[PDB]
Amino acid sequence: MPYIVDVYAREVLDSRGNPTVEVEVYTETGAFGRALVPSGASTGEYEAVELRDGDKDRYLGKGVLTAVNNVNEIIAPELLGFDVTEQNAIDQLLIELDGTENKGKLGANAILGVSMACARAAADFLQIPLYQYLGGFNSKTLPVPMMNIVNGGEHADNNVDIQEFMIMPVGAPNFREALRMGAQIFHSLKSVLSAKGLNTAVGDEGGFAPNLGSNEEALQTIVEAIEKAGFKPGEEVKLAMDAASSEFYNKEDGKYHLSGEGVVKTSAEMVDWYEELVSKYPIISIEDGLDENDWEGHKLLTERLGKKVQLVGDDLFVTNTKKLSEGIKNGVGNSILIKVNQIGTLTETFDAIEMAKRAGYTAVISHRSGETEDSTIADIAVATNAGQIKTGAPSRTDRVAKYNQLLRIEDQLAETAQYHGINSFYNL
Amino acid sequence: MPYIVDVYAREVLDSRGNPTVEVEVYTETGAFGRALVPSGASTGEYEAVELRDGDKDRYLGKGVLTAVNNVNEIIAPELLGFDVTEQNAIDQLLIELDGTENKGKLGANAILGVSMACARAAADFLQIPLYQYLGGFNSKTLPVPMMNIVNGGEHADNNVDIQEFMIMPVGAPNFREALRMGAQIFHSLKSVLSAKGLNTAVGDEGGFAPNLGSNEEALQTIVEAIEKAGFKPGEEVKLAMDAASSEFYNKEDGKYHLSGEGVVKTSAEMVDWYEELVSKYPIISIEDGLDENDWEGHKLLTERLGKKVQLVGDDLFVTNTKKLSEGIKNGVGNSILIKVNQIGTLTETFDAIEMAKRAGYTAVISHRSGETEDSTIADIAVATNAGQIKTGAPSRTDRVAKYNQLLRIEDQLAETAQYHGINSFYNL
Amino acid sequence: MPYIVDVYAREVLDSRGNPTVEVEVYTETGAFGRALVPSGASTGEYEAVELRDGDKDRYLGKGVLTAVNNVNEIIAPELLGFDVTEQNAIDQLLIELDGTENKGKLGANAILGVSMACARAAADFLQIPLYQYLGGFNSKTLPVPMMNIVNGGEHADNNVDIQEFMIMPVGAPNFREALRMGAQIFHSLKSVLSAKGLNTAVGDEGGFAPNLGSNEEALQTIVEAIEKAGFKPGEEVKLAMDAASSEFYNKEDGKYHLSGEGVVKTSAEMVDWYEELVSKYPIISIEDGLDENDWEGHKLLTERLGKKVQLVGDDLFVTNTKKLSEGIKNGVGNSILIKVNQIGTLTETFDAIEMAKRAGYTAVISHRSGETEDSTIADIAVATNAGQIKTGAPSRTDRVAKYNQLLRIEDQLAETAQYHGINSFYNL
Amino acid sequence: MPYIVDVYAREVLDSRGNPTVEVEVYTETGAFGRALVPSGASTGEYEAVELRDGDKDRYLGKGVLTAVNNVNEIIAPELLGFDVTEQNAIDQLLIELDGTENKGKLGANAILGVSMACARAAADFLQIPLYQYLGGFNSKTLPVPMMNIVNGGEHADNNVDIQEFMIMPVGAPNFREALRMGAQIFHSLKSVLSAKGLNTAVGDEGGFAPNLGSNEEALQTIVEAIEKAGFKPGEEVKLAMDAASSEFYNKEDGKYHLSGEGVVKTSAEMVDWYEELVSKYPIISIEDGLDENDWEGHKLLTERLGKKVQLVGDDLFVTNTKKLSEGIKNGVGNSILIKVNQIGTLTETFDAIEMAKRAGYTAVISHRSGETEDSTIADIAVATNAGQIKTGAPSRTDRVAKYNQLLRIEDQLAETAQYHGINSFYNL
Repeated sequence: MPYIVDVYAREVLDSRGNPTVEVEVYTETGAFGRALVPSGASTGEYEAVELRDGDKDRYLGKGVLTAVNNVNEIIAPELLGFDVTEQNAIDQLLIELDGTENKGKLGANAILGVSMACARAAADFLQIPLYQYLGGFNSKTLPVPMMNIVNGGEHADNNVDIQEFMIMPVGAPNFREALRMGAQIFHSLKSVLSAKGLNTAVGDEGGFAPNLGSNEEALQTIVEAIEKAGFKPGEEVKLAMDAASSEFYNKEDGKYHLSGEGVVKTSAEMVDWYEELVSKYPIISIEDGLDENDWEGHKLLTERLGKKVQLVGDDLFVTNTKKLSEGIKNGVGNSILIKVNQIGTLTETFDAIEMAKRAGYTAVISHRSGETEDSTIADIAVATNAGQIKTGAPSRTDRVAKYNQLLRIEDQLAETAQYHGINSFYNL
Repeated sequence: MPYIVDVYAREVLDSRGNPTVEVEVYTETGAFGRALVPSGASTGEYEAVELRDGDKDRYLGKGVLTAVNNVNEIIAPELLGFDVTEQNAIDQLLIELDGTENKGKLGANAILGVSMACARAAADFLQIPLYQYLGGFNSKTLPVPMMNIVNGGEHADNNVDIQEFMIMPVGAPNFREALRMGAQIFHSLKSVLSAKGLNTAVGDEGGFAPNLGSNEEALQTIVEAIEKAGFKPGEEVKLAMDAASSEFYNKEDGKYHLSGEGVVKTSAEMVDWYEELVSKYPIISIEDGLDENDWEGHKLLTERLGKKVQLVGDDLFVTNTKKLSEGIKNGVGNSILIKVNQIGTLTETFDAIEMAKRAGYTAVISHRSGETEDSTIADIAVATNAGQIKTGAPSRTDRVAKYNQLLRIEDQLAETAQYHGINSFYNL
Repeated sequence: MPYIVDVYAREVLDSRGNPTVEVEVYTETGAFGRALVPSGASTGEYEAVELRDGDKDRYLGKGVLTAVNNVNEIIAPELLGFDVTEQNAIDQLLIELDGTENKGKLGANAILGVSMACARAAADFLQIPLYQYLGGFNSKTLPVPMMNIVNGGEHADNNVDIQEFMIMPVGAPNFREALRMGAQIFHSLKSVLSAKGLNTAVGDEGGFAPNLGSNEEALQTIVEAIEKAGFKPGEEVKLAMDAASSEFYNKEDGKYHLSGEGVVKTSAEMVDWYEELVSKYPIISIEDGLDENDWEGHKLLTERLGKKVQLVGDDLFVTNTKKLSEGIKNGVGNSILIKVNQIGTLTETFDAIEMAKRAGYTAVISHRSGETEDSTIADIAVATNAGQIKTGAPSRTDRVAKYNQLLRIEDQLAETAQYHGINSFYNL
Repeated sequence: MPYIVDVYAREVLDSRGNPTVEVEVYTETGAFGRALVPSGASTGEYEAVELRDGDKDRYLGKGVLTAVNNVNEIIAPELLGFDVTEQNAIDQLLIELDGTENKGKLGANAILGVSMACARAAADFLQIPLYQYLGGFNSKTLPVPMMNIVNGGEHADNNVDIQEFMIMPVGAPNFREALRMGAQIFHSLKSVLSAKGLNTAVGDEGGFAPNLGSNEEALQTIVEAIEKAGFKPGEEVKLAMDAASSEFYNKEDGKYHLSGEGVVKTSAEMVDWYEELVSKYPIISIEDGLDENDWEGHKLLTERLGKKVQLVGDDLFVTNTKKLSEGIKNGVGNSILIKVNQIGTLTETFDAIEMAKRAGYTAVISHRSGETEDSTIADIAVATNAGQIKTGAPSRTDRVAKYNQLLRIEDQLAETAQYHGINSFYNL
């Protein structure tokens, strides 16, 4: 009944028209889970690697037939007859089967697919909500969403260096209202851009990449969008940024080259820069403010800004517990971006989140550029009472599907639902 | 056990960040269906009316709280105890409850949500695939995808008059390859646009709206994109257009005013235009080539081109059987765009498709601008062996969720799955 | 089936021959949970109040007939029909029914009994282990046991001021060996005491209260016992103390009066004392080292020792989140003793543990003086991966019933079971 | 469904911090029984022997790994597929498997573990109370408890020769009230001892071992405790003693050396002594009043005291039917102490009890020094309508767990429950 009778993969498509892995797990009694894997990286020295076929004459090298094959022909035979609820034991088996640090034999994408599909089949088998299967009875807290809204750096063709600007509706009483606020501000910003005669088409995360003149103009416009939606910047809505500073960091001279602003800064000057930005604009969180190897720099930024501003490691930590414990230990950051497919199992994902919490770090549950109709991360956010989530603009179903799943979960929790707004930032 | 114990609506969000209706249905035994409604029009003198709240201070007047209440407080009580497999009866009861021609009392969004939730719950109760529940044992033919790739007219800010340009992979052996072909052509097109220094952010349907100089610069660029993707334009890939000619049609003088083409043409000239467009480019299909009321021109259009070119009525028929029949009787068009939420029930949807078939017309199952993670239309297309579907670029999950469902359907069908390619056009 | 058909209380007896509450819960389908409540305090201005009958002629005023009636005649009728897996909702309903801050109307004993019986019935309904029902899939870490071994202060009639001395087997590879180490050290200690011609009858918690001459004669004797048991003091076994310093704290003069030590010290000197005690003996943890209101001294204590020594608040926080948070904000302590019956519901218990974790504080799951055959706290400790537990000497089934449950839990966990030893102290 | 699919043992801990056997039995349909074995003897010429590992470097030689191994690797394979309800057939198989008189190959502790776990699984499988599975429909009589209260001889360090003094609340209307009486007298005695400045810590059975001056002082103090609890010595509460006279018997000179009283007595003088004690104090029962081999002596004691006082053989009979039939036949004693683990199967235990009854002897169901959270003996007492039970002071859960189980059983029997007080002594 809980025993697995079938594990099955197929190739499907992600939100950007690229192949990805989908996995189905069935028990003897017909309990069913289906999971789809978001896009990752096939290389990267500290993260689980996704396996791609590399056949240039098929999906531009991005096929995942090998990965699908791995699930059907290597992983499946080992799982037949396993108790679908032994999540930890399943994850250890997957890790062992592969036998490498970065899951590069079977593929991070094969492994996560199975890891998630079993969890979903288990929750279906026990007939309980996924967030509750994952988290136990006390999973009840809806996250504050970091909603992508304006794009820069490598994600645009404009004069903005910051890669992303986001809004966080911290002043909402519940998640349902949080979402309406995000959505209204999004439609407000669209009208503001359209008035300036700027492009309002969208990128991967459902946000805009208009041709703004500078970082601060981007910030000013967003604040304007908020006011015109009828909300208060600061009190009701904070900003969040992903600087992706590795992208303008020069490894050669150890400095930051802001083409947008037309200046070159040291790590120390970057910290002065952020401090100024934060005093002018209601920014509550800054992601990858300094290069991924600028350990000395991150230490200074955290010392300077760590108690009034969330400091999120993305490329810094790469969802890697060795990196995380190094930051914790060296007073680096106070928050980690959690990408399930960058670590490769639900078990390892939950251990990572636990380590973050215990150090007083927030764990922000994250989308990837290539997403799918899967909403598992919404359930993960609630299972761990994480408090924050980053899954994009309130546009494109690859993003909005998560938001919808959070509405479902909040509705289902009814009067037990919580939403902590500004107080979700326990790191502050 | 097949009897309905609960019908439940909630407000969720579509792929454009606008609210829409989600409906859930349960039987006594726990059979379950969930449906989401795509974005229809609140007016339009001939199409079923979507009910919007119109509250200026909530979602910019686009809330669906009234429709959601209608489901929960009016429809639900009338459905408890109903055998969930009585789709026809259920649809009749919904229509009768509303009491109006255009479904404006309860809302077409409320009604369709219930109509689809019931069918999805029924397939679940019987434990058969939805396409099979909908169409019986012989549901087996995958649709040729009409994939949006470039936008103009009201859908863009360029010098292009045609509203949308689509590719149709008529030369693929199965849907899976059809889909790969579309994806590879889409990435090729993007590479090309990027080369010309044009914008590659996407619109509502997942396609590009670059600043192209002309209707034919658009067509030429798509041909080039196809060619560079490694496929034969004409033989393996055809083009389809949605002229949306209503937009540039001048009421006062009954002539057509193309800002982009920089001329003005009579109806007879439009046909001359299409004719020449068809002679220069591998265009297999044209949608709304003339005004949604210029019936006489449509009749000339069909006379001139109906034998070798598919002529689709979207705004012309409005998924309305009474309008379709007048089309059929007057020799107008050879194809109809089928929008479930434009009519309001699965029953009426299926009756329009049947009508179309008996007249030698193709029925193209269509998305809306605002979509969801819902993938019912993919099942509807296979259920009816329609042979064609229009659900977007292969980018954005609101579109790709439908393609993925078709992959699952094809995969389940196995050796019995069909794909007719160019032979899908039995109207030609 | 998950719906509750019966909630039933009876009066039973605790390990000290005092009445307490037993609650049973059944679902329609026969899912069953039974819980027994440990001994709390009838007053205490900040802790949930246990309801005692106070009848002079029945059990010396310690009957719980009123609480039992409250369960059977007030709570039960409100719970029939409730989905037994709605722990949060159930806990909320209990709290609301009582209507008071300190649970003094229905009784914390009545409320907790129902709260735990429901969770135990729920795990039974779903047929999953209780720790898993409580904590979700990732519940897997066995606690390092803090085992009572020698008593003083109000808990003895000797010249010892410290209320209790405990051993912690930090050097064991798993819980089973941890437990063996504690047992062997306990028999060794007994052999030693017996050699000195001292008494070896046990107290409420299963430990010895021999007539020792001094705080340090106690510590030295434990070290000797460890040494003679074949283990390394410091490396493999640490010591923990419950100072219960409130007891010898002189209100009138705000100084501390140690009858046994034969001196009187200021707060600054207490810290000096602990500091020196820590320098001479392998003490890893101190509980209630200063008065339950001498917040300022606690703050000095934490300043002086918090970095390398665990500082537990028992009477200081009273398992009260509002008190814990003031501790956290004021840099007071790095650990909290968690007593389920001091707060009154599993929901509130779990929220206090979560709060503690996010601040880098350890949460020690604790017994009461009066225990039962009930072993829920062992499941709670694993459910939360707390890393530590305080449930007594390895003698007396009221204590050993919890150790045995941990052995069963470890055994069930198999290869996925963890034990972190000295690394359990993430607060250090 | 009733067939055994799994028999499983593990090492757990008893109430004194010593290893013991725990056994779990599962049927094909999930019926479940868990039994824990109380401490026994690994040697003794007429009793089943418990198997201990004797590894001096592990639990001081008291491990039971061999015994656990015997269950898992030798006993389990033979029981798979057995009808769990064939108690007699299971017990015969266990006895045969071992093949020795005293169960010393497999261990008395392995065998009893299985024997009891099957019975519990069988009662669970049939969904009936254990006492009812064991005893049939007419099991309804709650026993009078012999509650340990004051300790002497080898169980103390005082001037008392008698090993134990107990109270029996014969005047209570039911068991629930019996227990409250015991408990109040226990708390009363504690205050009395505390007033004399005597130690009130507890030993193995939960009773006190204060430094009293003589046997008769012990008796006088207990009578005082009773009066001060507000009950009548004699009418409402009788005393019971376990002399354990083998402990002061000198095999060499055939006499009894009462160091406490500072006198030496012949068997005949011991009988005069008891007679005097009984005429001064409301003693109703005397256990092992003479040495285990003093057959001639026991005959005289029984002749003298057998019709007004219960005379219990413990070491005399050692739960051995050959010893019992020898006593019955030679007019020795009128009562036998029944220890399940000293005989080794439920079948043999019930046959022993039957033989006692048929001879007009009472069978007193007994605890051991090392106990556990197991309460099977409470159910045995009720299954056989034994009328008396000896499981310790109303303190320590190792004892109180039995008392609690008796409350549960009495509550469940409701109006069919009986309690015979003084009339339980059918031997008198």
